[PDB]
Amino acid sequence: RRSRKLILFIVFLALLLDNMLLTVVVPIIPSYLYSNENVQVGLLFASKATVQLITNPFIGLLTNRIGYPIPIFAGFCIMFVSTIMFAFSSSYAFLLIARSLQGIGSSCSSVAGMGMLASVYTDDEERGNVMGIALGGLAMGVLVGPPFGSVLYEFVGKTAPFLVLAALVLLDGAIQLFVLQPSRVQPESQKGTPLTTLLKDPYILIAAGSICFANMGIAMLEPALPIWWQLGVAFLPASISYLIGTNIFGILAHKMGRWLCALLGMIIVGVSILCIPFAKNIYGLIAPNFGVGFAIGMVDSSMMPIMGYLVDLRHVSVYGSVYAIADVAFCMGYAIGPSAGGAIAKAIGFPWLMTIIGIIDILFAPLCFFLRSPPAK
Ligand SMILES: COc1cc2c(cc1OC)[C@@H]1CC(=O)[C@@H](CC(C)C)CN1CC2
Repeated sequence: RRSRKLILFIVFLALLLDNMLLTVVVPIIPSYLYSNENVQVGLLFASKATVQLITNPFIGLLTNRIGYPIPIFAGFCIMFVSTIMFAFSSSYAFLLIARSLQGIGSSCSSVAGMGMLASVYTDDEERGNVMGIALGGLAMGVLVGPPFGSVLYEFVGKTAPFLVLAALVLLDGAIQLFVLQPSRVQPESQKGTPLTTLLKDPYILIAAGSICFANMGIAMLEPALPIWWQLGVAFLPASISYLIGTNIFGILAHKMGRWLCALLGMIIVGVSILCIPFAKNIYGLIAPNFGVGFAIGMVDSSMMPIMGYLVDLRHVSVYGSVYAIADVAFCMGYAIGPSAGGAIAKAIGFPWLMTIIGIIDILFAPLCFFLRSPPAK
């Protein structure tokens, strides 16, 4: 009733449905907008990520205090509510409210799920493979969001995508209730490491910063696009590379040494974003997006297991707070990317900002090298 494969499949389907509900509202954004960079789409991107950043550490403490399954089930009882709220959203305020709920549900699911994955798969290699599979599920969600949403919303109606996603969610929630059975509390054995200590560390800082700055590029590029069939096939070149990269490096990273794969993933992000401006909409902006996605997938699949590795090598073997920190770093892009990046743009323009990002990415790339051999304690 607790085989590792089942929990891995849980986290897979969790991140898949979460990101599908995330990106399925894209064909529904203009239908609430019209009724450079955008401000309203910026707020739609912001609110959820900001609430996720607000709620990640508190979830990382809740899991250590009552267990993982109850957080995961709270996530899957929230997402089912946010989906219905979406399905019954007319104005802008209700849209933002539903997005923030969805954000709390996401934060919950992602943090507690990565924590359970690191807690079950105790060994390394297998944990690398497992994190790769989970991020591949996330990628599959990002891929299957836009086209599914577009086709349904354009075929039968605008409520149907949200309601079908609600049904899929409910099925996922039932599966999870069968596999995990959170009907009883279960606190972890050891007292978790104080978050202040985990944050004072250099190495977790370096890994989290690498994730954050490898995500910031594609986080600032998207909410400022020529859009808002160019809407459904908008985010295909990014996700079709994210998946192919993560579900290949998750299994072939430890053999090379993550430190090398992380450095290469940051370099590739940099060289892709730097070349973004040399493009047009249909012909140009595709291939650089593919490079960006492949590289950020490499970086994510290389840096997600390291977090648990660092904690096992230098702290008490608990996985909640550290993966909450990793998720905070990953999602900080979409909170300070649209608004602050939008202001930087409207001051200087996007053909300049992307270069700046590329510079900071190429500078932060060799800083991963200090993830070669962290001295234990
Ligand atoms: C509708 O809201 C949003 C829309 C989308 C996203 C973010 C938003 O909100 C958080 C994700 C975030 C990711 O994970 C990116 C993965 C890349 C690297 C392949 C891709 N974009 C796609 C669009």
